[PDB]
Amino acid sequence: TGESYGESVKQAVLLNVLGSGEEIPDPLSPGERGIQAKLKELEDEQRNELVRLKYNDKIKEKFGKELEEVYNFMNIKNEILPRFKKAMDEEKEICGIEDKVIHPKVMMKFKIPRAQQPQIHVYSAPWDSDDVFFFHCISHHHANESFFLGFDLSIDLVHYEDLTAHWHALGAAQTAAGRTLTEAYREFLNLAISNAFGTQMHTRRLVRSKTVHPIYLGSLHYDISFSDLRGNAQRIVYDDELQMHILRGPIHFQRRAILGALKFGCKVLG
Amino acid sequence: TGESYGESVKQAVLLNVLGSGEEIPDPLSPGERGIQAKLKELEDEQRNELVRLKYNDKIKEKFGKELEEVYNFMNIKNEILPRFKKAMDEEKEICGIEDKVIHPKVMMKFKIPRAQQPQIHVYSAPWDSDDVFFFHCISHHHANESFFLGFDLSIDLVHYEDLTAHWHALGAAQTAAGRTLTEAYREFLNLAISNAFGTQMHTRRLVRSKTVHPIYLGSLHYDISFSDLRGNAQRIVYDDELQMHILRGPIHFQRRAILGALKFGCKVLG
Amino acid sequence: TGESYGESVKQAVLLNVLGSGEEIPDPLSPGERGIQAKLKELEDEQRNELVRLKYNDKIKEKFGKELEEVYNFMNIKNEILPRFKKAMDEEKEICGIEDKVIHPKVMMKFKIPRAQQPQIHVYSAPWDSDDVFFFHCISHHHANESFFLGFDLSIDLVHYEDLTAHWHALGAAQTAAGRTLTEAYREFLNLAISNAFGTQMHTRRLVRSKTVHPIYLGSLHYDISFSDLRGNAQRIVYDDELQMHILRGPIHFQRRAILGALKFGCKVLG
Repeated sequence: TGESYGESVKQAVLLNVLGSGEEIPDPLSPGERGIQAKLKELEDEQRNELVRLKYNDKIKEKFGKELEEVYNFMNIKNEILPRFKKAMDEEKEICGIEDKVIHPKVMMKFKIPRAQQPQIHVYSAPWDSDDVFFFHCISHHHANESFFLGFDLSIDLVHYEDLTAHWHALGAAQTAAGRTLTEAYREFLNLAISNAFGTQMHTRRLVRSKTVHPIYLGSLHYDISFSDLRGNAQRIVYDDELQMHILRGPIHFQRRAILGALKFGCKVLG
Repeated sequence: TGESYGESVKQAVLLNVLGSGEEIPDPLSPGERGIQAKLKELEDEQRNELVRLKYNDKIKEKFGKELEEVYNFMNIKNEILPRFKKAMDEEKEICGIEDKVIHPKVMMKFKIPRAQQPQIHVYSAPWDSDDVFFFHCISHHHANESFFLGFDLSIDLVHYEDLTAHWHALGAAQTAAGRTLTEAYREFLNLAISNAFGTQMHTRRLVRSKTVHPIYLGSLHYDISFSDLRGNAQRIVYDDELQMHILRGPIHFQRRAILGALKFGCKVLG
Repeated sequence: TGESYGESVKQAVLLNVLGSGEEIPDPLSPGERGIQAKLKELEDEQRNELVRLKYNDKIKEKFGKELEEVYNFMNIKNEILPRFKKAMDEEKEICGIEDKVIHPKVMMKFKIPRAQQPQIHVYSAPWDSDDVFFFHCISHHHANESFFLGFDLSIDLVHYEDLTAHWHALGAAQTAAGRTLTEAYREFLNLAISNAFGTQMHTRRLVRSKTVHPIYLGSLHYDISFSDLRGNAQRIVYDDELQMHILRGPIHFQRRAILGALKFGCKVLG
């Protein structure tokens, strides 16, 4: 095998990125996301309780030692009183766990602040949803920019279209002229139908799905600049090597890796 | 894309019902059921450990307070009595650490206790198993009422049949007459074959599965009166508005939505 | 209810084996492996933390009891001796929280150490990945023994081939004659292409799959003798009812059953 080292290193890195229990959930399935978010919450609060209780167990042992020293010294005073003072100091030190270390709340807004995080909406066609779907990503603090990123993993089709509304004058009236989600979606379906690897039932299902609305499946807001998301999308569309890596394998891994690439970019490989 | 109120809000509510990792496992996959059951076990045991942690924290704080008062007032009868009262209260609080609370678990079993909750058996065809499956639902406290609910998901096919048996006279003998599961399954398969939207290879697998007994994939016991289960089984095959949400989407989403709709009737959406 | 009760018992045993959410992950999707690993880690952590909670709460209870007894007496040796006993028990239990004995070596492996276990690499064909996939099992302490086991569950074929390299003499020179993994893969694909039960588009995908290297999905490992893995693989190939039980059902459950039966020859079936 002539390509079992240079691209195998990147395959190992990609596998490491995909393989986790609280990161990169499946986009088209609320169940996987609900499992992963709860695993995150459980591990987080279990770690919090274990560290808090370890320090409080230290102080409970100190208090027990102080009481035992008092009992063993009564039957002289400073041998127990300084232990009690140290116990008071360490109890005060350990009891402050309300907002001691929550740095990931305010320091994580270095890239984007809260309520400005980009909105990714996940849609899918209603008759071949496992294979064909798309994301509609909306920007904030411009309120007029968005984009559409569509996938058909049955045939390995990737499509990207911006959706920005510009002021236009039709006659002596005005309008917000820019490609709309519905016509971009129908354009994607039309581009998918006239393709040489059509199953002869895949195309019929695409045509049937053309006349009806797509199926909503949720939204995923992440801490990353919208322009960075646009850069990652354009990177996914054109890079042949990224398409070779993230667009091969089991369909579940396909969608997981595609979400990972959209979230991170080219940093997932190497 | 463009739907003002109805379909959008119904799909939203359905997503919130399906956005939890506790309820509505995928019936086809016992691995997901095991994952969800273990997650439930971890949740319950950690809330028990949390209440024990709180009570242990209070008793440790009381002991440390007594020690600190002794240390800072050594160089107390009203304090000795209050310390005993606090210790007795904390011992009473920690006495119920037996976790013997079954009333909240049985609070929904006011009229539907165990061994009376209807059982549901999940079955699947051997060949196109991901798309075609069915439920055999058996009731208790009657031992005569049962039904069959079969979904072929790829073709959008739903079948409901009533397997209630009753006494019958056959010549000078008697029997328990009524529709039975085997012929119900065979008739459902026959109806599935004759749909016009086949695949000329799906039909081959389907008829090949017609000569093999179905595959048992587990049983489920839920806190629902069998009258409600029958009502939901009729509603899922009747209400096309319900089906347009439950029966449309990715397959893994679809089976969970079907189970949820059968469980809560029309409460999954709206 | 079907044909036999022994068959139903075997199926129930298999479903109980796969019922657990902590064992036998899906060999193709690393996300399931990550979720299962985090579940197992959380369960063991909660066991250890529950032990620690019991220890600390009982120690605090004993300390409070001794303090209350001393306070009541002040208003003999029983209070002094029990406090020393509690201190000794607490010290013994806290100092036993290392678990660094050589028993930990057998507490996880218990059969064979590191650099002595076989590793099973998982690959899948690039295009119809969720159906066709193979295991490359390479052992240790021989460095010249290995085997190949491939599955195509769309047309239901399983193939096995050893890749052992024996010393061979050709001319007046020597070579290490065995089987090339690429030859094994390509022969398997040639076997799959010429099956009469063809989809006429699956074959158009297999022929394309021939001329591209497969994707490396990971390398799992279980502490089992390599000869045992060979015997279990040849059991998967050359057994009838094992194939009828493992290779029929939903794809996810099928693959989980395949991995479980590779781990466990017939003990998985019961």
